[PDB]
Amino acid sequence: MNIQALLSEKVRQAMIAAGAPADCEPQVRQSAKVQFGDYQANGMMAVAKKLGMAPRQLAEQVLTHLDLNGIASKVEIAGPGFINIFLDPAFLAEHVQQALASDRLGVATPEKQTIVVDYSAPNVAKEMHVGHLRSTIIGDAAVRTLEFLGHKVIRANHVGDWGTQFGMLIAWLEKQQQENDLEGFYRDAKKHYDEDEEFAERARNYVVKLQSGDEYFREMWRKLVDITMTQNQITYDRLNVTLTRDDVMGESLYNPMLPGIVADLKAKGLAVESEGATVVFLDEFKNKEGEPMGVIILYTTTDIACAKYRYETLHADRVLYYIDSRQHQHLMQAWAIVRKAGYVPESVPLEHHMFGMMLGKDGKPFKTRAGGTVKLADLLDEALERARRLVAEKNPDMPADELEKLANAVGIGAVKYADLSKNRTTDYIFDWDNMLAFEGNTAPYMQYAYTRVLSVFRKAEIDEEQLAAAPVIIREDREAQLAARLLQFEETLTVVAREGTPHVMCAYLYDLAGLFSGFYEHCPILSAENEEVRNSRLKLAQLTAKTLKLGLDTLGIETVERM
Amino acid sequence: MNIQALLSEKVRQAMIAAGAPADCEPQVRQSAKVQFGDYQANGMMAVAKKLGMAPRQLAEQVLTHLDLNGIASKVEIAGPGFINIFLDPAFLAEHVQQALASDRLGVATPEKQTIVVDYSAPNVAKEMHVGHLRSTIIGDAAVRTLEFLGHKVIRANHVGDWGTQFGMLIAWLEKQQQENAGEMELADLEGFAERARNYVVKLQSGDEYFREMWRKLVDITMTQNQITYDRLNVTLTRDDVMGESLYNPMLPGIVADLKAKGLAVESEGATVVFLDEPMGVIIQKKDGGYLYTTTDIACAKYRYETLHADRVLYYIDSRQHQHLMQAWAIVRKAGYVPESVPLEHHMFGMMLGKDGKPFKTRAGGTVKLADLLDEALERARRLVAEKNPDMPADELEKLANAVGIGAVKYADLSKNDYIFDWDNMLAFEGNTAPYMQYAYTRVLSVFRKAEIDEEQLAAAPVIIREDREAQLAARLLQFEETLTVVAREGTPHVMCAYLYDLAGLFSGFYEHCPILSAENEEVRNSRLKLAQLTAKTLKLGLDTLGIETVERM
RNA sequence: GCGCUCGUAGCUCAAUUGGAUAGAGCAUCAGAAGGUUAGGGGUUCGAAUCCUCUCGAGCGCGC
RNA sequence: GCGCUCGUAGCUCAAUUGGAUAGAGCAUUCAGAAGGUUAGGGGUUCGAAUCCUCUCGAGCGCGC
Repeated sequence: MNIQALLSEKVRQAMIAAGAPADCEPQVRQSAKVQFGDYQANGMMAVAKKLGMAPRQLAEQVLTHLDLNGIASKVEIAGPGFINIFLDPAFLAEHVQQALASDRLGVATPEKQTIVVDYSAPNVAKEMHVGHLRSTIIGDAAVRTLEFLGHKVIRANHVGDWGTQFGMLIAWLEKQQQENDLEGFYRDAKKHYDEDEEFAERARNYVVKLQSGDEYFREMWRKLVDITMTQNQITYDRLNVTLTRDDVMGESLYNPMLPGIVADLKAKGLAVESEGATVVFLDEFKNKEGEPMGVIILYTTTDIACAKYRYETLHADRVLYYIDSRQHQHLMQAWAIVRKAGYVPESVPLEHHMFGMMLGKDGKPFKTRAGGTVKLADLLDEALERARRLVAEKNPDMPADELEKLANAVGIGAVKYADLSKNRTTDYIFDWDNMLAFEGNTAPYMQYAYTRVLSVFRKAEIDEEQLAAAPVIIREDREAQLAARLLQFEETLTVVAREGTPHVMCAYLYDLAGLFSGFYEHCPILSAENEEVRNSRLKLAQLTAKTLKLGLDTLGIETVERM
Repeated sequence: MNIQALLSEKVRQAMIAAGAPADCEPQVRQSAKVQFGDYQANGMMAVAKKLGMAPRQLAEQVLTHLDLNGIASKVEIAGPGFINIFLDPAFLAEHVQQALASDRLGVATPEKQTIVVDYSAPNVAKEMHVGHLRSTIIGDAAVRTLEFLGHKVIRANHVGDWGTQFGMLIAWLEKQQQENAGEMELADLEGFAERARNYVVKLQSGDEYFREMWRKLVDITMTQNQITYDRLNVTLTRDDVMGESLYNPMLPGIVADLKAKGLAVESEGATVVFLDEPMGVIIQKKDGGYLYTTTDIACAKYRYETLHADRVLYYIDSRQHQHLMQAWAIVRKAGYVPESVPLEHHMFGMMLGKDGKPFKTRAGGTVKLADLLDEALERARRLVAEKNPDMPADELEKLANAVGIGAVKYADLSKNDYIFDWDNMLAFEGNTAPYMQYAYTRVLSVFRKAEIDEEQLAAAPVIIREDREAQLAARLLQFEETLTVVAREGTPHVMCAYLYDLAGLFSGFYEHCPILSAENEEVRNSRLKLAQLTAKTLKLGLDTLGIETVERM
């Protein structure tokens, strides 16, 4: 149920009937304060200028043809001409009911698109670092959200499985095999190819045979790759990320394309051998002219083939990119090249969602106390430990068999539900005291809140198959608030899918919880004057439980049934 | 079924028919080779010397009266005079059959008693170092084994909750300026005078509030230790904590009544008892400084006196063997704890890495037990997600937990100084927890695919006609003997070796002696029944060790 | 030197993309307090949001 | 200086506590083979890795 889009039309299909142009835009948002009802129409003022009249007069000129009967119970004008809509109880207590009768809670299925999500993107022959945790989590949240809506999501893991370093890598592997897993690999082999070593010409030659390709050096490649991706699939499985091995499309598939991509870029008149390198000129920035590359004898030419392959072979209607902030240039530049070359059209967006670096409670890069890179596994280990200590001092002397299970949900959930709360792209603070707490917008609070709600719909007799025969009658203004927000689940979902931002979902869920936690300490679902309301508020509570569950599911957050 | 004890009496009260005296020992053990039958009787020789005559005449001089028909089917003599008993393929089948009918697999419940087990024993204000892992695992294994036998086991966690160290401790907890009152994050000891010091003169007496501030950082330590126990799957609780604090107000009268018996004498400046093994035994320094021995002695008394002990097992370090037998000689030459209640001391050395170097980190620090369990879990994850990758996530933490921590336990449970090596423990080859865990898996498989319902499988014969069947069936029944040795000697390593031997016997019995659809129904169910007992035996056996058992791998 | 992303309560984060009196959670003396949205100027009915400067933080291409 | 625990196949560990030809697992995918003066001498007895004694070497406890 997308009430916004509903009122969006009935106001648009109005307005016109009060003198308005075709390209018309009502601005139907959710009211800030509760003074302004459940929804606002802001589109007046802006329109009330292109015709040069008066906003507070164009206002009720629309209400004359605006018939929100059976929908709203109170429509009034306020301020410089806002149209405030106070939803009618009987309208809410009809879609609150419709959501219950559906396994998708009334959420409608959009036009079945085909989207490609680019997330995680770890490196080869290196233990996965914590600087990739953000990309992996948010990307998976996007995928889950899109998948629930019904689209066809192609998970894309752009693994750095190619580069110069493989000469330094494979040679070490070839040598490290003469003694007998990856922990001091990339680190030790680096100590050779600089100071000090003699047969690095062995390594610098070992790479030039990989581009040519013969199974021997091809095995030493895949062998080195498959081990890294096996270590990482473990990390994913621990992290509850939906990624898989057959979701890997790294810097290998987008490599034999490099010739006939700049050649075709030259065979279309767009490249000049400036400075000594193939370059392609664009025009939308500074006081002279900037310039990307392609060759010289790069991290911009690969993405072009990438963004092309998504469209031409994978039939991507849309393609999301969850990548570090320090890559916005290299993408936008290399994407503007695809916009003025016609590889991928216009109906196919190339979205880029960004984020900064991991920092601690001190503005410095997130590192260990030794002063170095933090392994993601080592982070998850402490997450589970700190969670155990958390659950212990509140629920001690309890079956260990169901503590690790609960500590898993709390700890691993907190690690995820911490990027799913921030939307910035200018670095971020990692603080255990913020994420692992029963207070605030934290996963444990949501997880506890969900158990709380669920308990109410448990201690009562009223079985499952006759409860939904007694209807919902909303008579009080806290039930109306709750029921409204409950129905705004589709809106939030559509915003997440559109903007690629899961923080909205979490903000909603946090906001959704607070309503219940206020609807509870005032409106006794427990026991009231009659059965008519007892069952009604149960269903009203029953919905949020299903809603909180489904919401947390789209984020990839475990939900324990009991705390 | 303790077949050993059976033949041990069926021979002693049969060696009597040879003039052999009362104080007699038939000394019958399990055979060394399969060609020496299932059991040997060794007690001939020494008795033949005792009464002058020749052994291999005294040998069959006994067989004349030895009536073992039914119980045996082939008693013969070899060597200098060994009586070699070969069990009868009907005596075994009868007991293999009845072992199934019990939930204890026939293991008789012995003379019910009250045993106290002293294990683990960590310190407060300190994250549990790895040096206490050995004591914890083995001790718990003993507790589980004894408890299965029906005894009343008292878990005793001798926590170092007392000492001079609480000076720098409490006078640093009062330095709680992070936030308000409360503590969760440890690492206090490595963190940090006359500003303190006098704090301990307040507490050591009968303090009012410093003891209230003492009964909390002990609580905060033993709270995280319970987490580690929970992770390790150890039956220890907080209720089982009986630290040095208990054995401290007892120290006056103990050193006092040790004077009102004429055993201790003031020497050098101290208070010293003399023993027969000489330097004296200091039980109070010149400064009134009590020792470990002074706490070790009050401890042994409290066990018998208030706890009604019949036996007290001490699973602690080997570095304290001197400081323990001495105090245990003082309890026995002063009439505190009697003679019928043993004070056993099971021991183990320091913990080393695969190079004889004391078990340190990669930087040379003392490994924290929590960090060890984390690595065990991780290396288990890699181990499992390789045999069968692309497999879920739940059945990957469920396994890696069992495989990981089980390997950690089933590695101290097979030794008695030692070397920790991930290569030796986390492998499906050899006497390791994974192999045992996978061995249990494969056994249950042959019991799974079958069509015969368990409830009707009961009323079915167990005919035994082949030597491999007899080999297995005999070994199965020897479950009680193994338990009896573990409970007695306090060594869980025997239970492992048996379990490892048993698992290997089934494997040989498997790909050799068909169960999966054979010549006739009379055989199929019989071997399925043989396969059912070993499954239960391996399960029940691994349970006494404290080893998790998954159902599929 | 050019160029990217930014600057919001003491801290960690919001603000439905230009809407009404900038909101939550810790912290500080259930409600309370906490703000010239780094700062000036400008664009219009209306700005934390957009345009131009200054200062400042983080990171990419530069001789 | 006295005293404690020990020394087994190239590594990690067994040997029913005084019993028969000292046994497995790694190492040199399943089968097989090979691997030893039980640190070493002496002694106790029908019989010793086990017990007694000295020597050598490892670890750790109170010395002085």
